[PDB]
Parts: sequence; C-alpha cells; structure tokens
Amino acid sequence: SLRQQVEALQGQVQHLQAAFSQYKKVELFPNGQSVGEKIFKTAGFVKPFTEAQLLCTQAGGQLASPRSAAENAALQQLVVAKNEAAFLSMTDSKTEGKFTYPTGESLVYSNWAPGEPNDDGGSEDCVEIFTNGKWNDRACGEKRLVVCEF
Amino acid sequence: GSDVASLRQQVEALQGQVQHLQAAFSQYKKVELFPNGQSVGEKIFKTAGFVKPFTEAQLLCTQAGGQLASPRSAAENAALQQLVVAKNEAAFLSMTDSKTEGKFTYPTGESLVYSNWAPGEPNDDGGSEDCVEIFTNGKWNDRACGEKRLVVCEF
Amino acid sequence: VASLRQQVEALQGQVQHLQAAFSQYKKVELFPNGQSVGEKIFKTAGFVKPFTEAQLLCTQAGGQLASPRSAAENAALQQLVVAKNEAAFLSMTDSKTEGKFTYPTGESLVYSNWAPGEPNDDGGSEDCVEIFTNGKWNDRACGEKRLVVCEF
Ligand SMILES: [Ca+2]
Ligand SMILES: [Ca+2]
Ligand SMILES: [Ca+2]
Ligand SMILES: [Ca+2]
Ligand SMILES: [Ca+2]
Ligand SMILES: [Ca+2]
Ligand SMILES: [Ca+2]
Ligand SMILES: [Ca+2]
Ligand SMILES: [Ca+2]
Repeated sequence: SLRQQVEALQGQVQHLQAAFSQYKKVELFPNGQSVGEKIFKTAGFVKPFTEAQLLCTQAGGQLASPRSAAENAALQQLVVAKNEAAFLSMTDSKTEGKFTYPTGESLVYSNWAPGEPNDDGGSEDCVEIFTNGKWNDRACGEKRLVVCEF
Repeated sequence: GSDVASLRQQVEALQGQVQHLQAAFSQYKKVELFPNGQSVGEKIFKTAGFVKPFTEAQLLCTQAGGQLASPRSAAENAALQQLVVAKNEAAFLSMTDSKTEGKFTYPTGESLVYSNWAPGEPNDDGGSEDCVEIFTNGKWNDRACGEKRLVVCEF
Repeated sequence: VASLRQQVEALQGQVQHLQAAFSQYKKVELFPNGQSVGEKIFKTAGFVKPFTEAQLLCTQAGGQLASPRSAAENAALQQLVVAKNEAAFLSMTDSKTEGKFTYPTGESLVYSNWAPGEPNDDGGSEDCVEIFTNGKWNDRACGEKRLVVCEF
C-alpha cells in the first residue's frame, strides 16, 4: 500500500519536473536569460533610473547587476535583442567616483568602456550597458531599457 | 520486512526533488509576474497590455481559463490599481448591470461583495453604461461596454 | 513504520499544492501570447523577423519554430496569428529538395493546410512557409519578415 502511494507520488513529481522544465523555456522566451542561479528579464520598455529601480524592487528583485563576465554576456543578449542600452543597478550617488551595488557593497566586477566612468558634465551617477556589453556612466534622469534580475 | 529501507530511500529522494521544484518555482513566479502581473492573496491579475471593447476583453480572459478582473476586497482592488497605474490605462472589470439596470453582478450572476465607486457612480450616463472601468486612482465608474479599455484578467 | 506514511502524506500535500500553483501560473504565463494544445505550447515573441533569424531565436530558446502536426495544433496556432493579426513562419522548408517540405529533422510533413494553389514556389524562390490569419498555409520567400512563434 505504501509503495503504491510512493510510486504515485513519484509519478506526480516526475510529471512536474517535465512540465516545469517546458514552462521555464516558455517563460524566458523572448525576454529572459538564465545564467547560473540568476535570471535577467527585461520589461521591454525604457524608464528613468529611479522608476526602473522601483519597478524591479516592487517585483521582488532589483535592477540588473552583472557580477561576472558570464552574467554580463547573458544580460548583453537581452540588450542586443531589444537593441536598447539598459540601466544597471549600480551608482556612485553616495560618493562620486565610487560605484556600489544597492546594498552599498563595492563592485566585484566591471566592464567599463574605454575612458569610463567619466562623470560627463559632472552629473553621471548611473550606469548603462551597451549592445557591445561595455558599460558607461550616464545621467540617472535619462531613459534606458528596464532589466531586472531575480 | 526490511523493504522499508528501499522505500525510505525513495522518500528521501522525493523530498530533495520537491525542495528543488519549490525553490526553482518560487523564483520563476517573480520572474513571470514582471512587469505585467500582480499577485494578491491567492489571486493573480495579468494584463494583456492592450485595449479592447468589453465583449472582446471578456472572451479573451475566458478563453485563457480566467475571467476579467473582479476585485473582491480593498486589497485586491489596490493590487489591480498598481497595474492600471503602471500601464496608465483604465481597465474593464468583469461586472455589469446588463441584466437588471442598477444591479451589478459578476459573470456568475452573484451580487457584488465589494465596490469602490467614485462619488455619484454608477450613473448610467446617457442611459447606456452597463460595464465598469477602474481608473488609475483605483476608483470605479460605470462605462459604455462598447468603449475600449485595458484588458486585465484574473487567474 | 508509520513515520514514513506520515512523511509521504505530508510530502504529497506539498506536491499537490505545487500542482495547483503551477497550473495557475501556467495559465497566467500563456495569456495573451501563448496557446497550449495537447502536450505542445506555442508562444509568440510579438514581433517579426526573417526566417533564419526567427529559427535561431526559437532554437536558442530551447524550442523550434511553430510546427503544427494536426488540425488541432493548426487551429491553436491560428489563434495567436489572429490575435496579433500577423502571418507567422512555420518551421518547415523545401530547401533541400524543391517541392518536398520537411521539418527541421528532415522528416516529411505528416499534416498540411495549403491554401488553394499552394505551394507554388513563386518566382522559383519560396522555400519557407507562412500561416495566415485564416489558418491556411502559403510558401513564401525565407527573406521576408513574419511573426515569430516558437513551440515548446
Ligand atoms: Ca555625483
Ligand atoms: Ca558620477
Ligand atoms: Ca560617461
Ligand atoms: Ca442598462
Ligand atoms: Ca447601467
Ligand atoms: Ca458613469
Ligand atoms: Ca527552392
Ligand atoms: Ca520551394
Ligand atoms: Ca506561394
């Protein structure tokens, strides 16, 4: 009797594994990218930094925060697909010249374009990632592709 | 006799498989609802991102296995309001007083258990407003069903 | 034992709760850009692309271009095409042997819904297939841009 119930439960779990795997592919197409235990997903539209940041936070995640070459390449895929530069979560709003994650932690990885960050006009505290994957500091008031990470 | 050992192993394996599914699915729920969904309690609102007349909007939700947004509490209404605000487009609710003027009901025929009418509403303006729209401020207003509003379904 | 059945019953409760949550999130997932039919799921990207680019998007996503293999699957796909009011590309081509359409695997068609007079290989250069809002098929040049719909 027990073995019968266990084998039934085994069947339910096996079905869920197959169904879940199929569903993951469906969900990620065409606005998501999975890399490691992280998932990037674009909203498909642009917003100023503050608005983009709130959208990600309210959704239970945060703005894209690539921490390795692998994560950056994954994010770049979405930027390329939408052909629109996107905002990252990091800023040097607290201390000019020092970029940090929303927590306050210093960067553990960076992929700055040549000469960046340059605080152009003395007012660039946010970061955007181009279609080539390189980063550039940009005015937080500009509108860029919204991409969150979960 | 000691066959319980093999069954034991199977159970221990299942526990690990279930924990994996739970963790993985917890993450995908958040991913899935961004940026067009909103969960509240055990209900989920999902917008199509475009506008349609009531009849068309109703059919879209029903064919999808759900129904038009039907907030049953202040909390559900506020959750729906978040989507409407984000899209900046008033949306249709599921209720109408098409059967009996002045009496709004859900698609099932049940009378409303919650409402958030703007002052003076419903007013059946022009004697032809049997559908309901929710504004970006969360308030309700009866509106002509032929008008086009944001499509938001609940699942 | 007893301590095992209690464990199984508790675990099964969790699994059935998971089955319920999953079912709900699946319906949410498919609205409004997807459609399920049998064990297959169609999902549109919501934009148009030339065949090669569309085929790459689906492959990279772990699926392939829409490949209706029955009247039921074709009707399901038709719903998305109608909803978007944009004809979409199917996965099949007759690039290897003109006049003989096959799936990406090389297998011959097991179902077709060609519009009257098709496939005609117009201009002697139509090796891809599009499905209209009326559900009928027509061979079209692969370089044209059509709605991207993948199947999983
Ligand atoms: Ca500064
Ligand atoms: Ca700066
Ligand atoms: Ca700069
Ligand atoms: Ca009336
Ligand atoms: Ca009325
Ligand atoms: Ca009114
Ligand atoms: Ca040819
Ligand atoms: Ca041909
Ligand atoms: Ca033709």
